[PDB]
Amino acid sequence: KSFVDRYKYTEKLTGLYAQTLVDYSGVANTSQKPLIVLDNACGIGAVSSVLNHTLQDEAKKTWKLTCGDLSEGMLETTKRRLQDEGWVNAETKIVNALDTGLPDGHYTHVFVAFGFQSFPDANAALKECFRILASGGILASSTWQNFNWIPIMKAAIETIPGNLPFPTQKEFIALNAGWDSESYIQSELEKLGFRDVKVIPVPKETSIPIDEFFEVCMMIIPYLLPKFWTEEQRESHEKDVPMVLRQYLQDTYGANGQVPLEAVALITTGLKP
Ligand SMILES: C[S@@+](CC[C@H](N)C(=O)[O-])C[C@H]1O[C@@H](n2cnc3c(N)ncnc32)[C@H](O)[C@@H]1O
Ligand code: NA
Repeated sequence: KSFVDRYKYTEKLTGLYAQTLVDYSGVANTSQKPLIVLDNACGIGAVSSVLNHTLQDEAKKTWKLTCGDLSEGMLETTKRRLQDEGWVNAETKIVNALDTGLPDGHYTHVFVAFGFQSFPDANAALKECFRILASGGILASSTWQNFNWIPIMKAAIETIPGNLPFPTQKEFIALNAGWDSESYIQSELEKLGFRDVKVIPVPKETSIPIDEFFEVCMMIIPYLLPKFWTEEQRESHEKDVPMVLRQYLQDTYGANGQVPLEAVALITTGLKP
């Protein structure tokens, strides 16, 4: 369980990628046909809010926005936002991304902003996206790749004698093989028939307090070091890693007790032929 697998550190960040996801989808580009859009797992409607502010009035006269989610509590909040912000031709309703009950070939755009990693069956949800998309429809999703926490841990390991092996941020990711992977997403989309698939990484800056950053690292090294250090290296150093890291973190970030850190989301786009 990494930092991006913890709701504590990602809940506050998902809103930062809503505008990004809308821009990459291309939805704001003028098109001939009317827009029929599904904000799948819309939550508090982060994407829907952006859509309504980004789209000009002419495209909104003829479009239909559906905000789907399985939580009534979040739909209650989203319908009040729909009202306050003056969304046009927008609706809220219960929609199971696993089993949407929505028509075949009906939507020009399906948005899934940080949903696939929450679904108990992401493959079922992806096939539903494909089914309900019309010809020429666009699937646009955002998912978590990682926090760039390896270089900080690495800087601490570097201070121990023995020039000890340790993965780069990339190598640790390949230990991990799902929607946090560009190659995996491209393959899963292309299998179902999506074309022109693009998976782009997008970084945003966040920070984690020293105390919590340390605790998470300590939950991970029991798995990570045995894979990279030999028995002899572990016997000499492994027990010292905790105090080394805590010392590094205090020396480096003790002034304000916060670890600056980059969060990377993957923006995915694909076209139903
Ligand atoms: C991390 S939030 C993302 C919310 C919003 N899309 C955003 O950009 O922040 C995940 C959302 O997916 C919803 N969800 C989880 N399982 C679902 C399912 N099977 N069908 C529809 N929504 C689901 C949850 O209710 C939650 O609001
Ligand atoms: Na992470």
